[PDB]
Amino acid sequence: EAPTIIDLTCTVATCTHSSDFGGVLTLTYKTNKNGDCSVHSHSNVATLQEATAKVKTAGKVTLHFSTASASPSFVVSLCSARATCSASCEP
Repeated sequence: EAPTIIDLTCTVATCTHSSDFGGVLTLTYKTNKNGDCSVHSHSNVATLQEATAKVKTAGKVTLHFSTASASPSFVVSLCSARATCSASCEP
């Protein structure tokens, strides 16, 4: 069974709105165990690089994304948990 993800929160560390993955985000959470989680975002505004993350009990996952918006906000799932990622980017 998948890790149970609690207190999922997102922080966008750096954001450049470009054609490459100019975005880096950190998901913080609590979990019961190490395991694999799918990560998803269904957004007209950002695209995740990753499909899956190796969740650890240390409680942080780093993901990358691309956006054509200077003000992206997008919901990311980690296993069953969902959190909003939001940022003001730069060109």
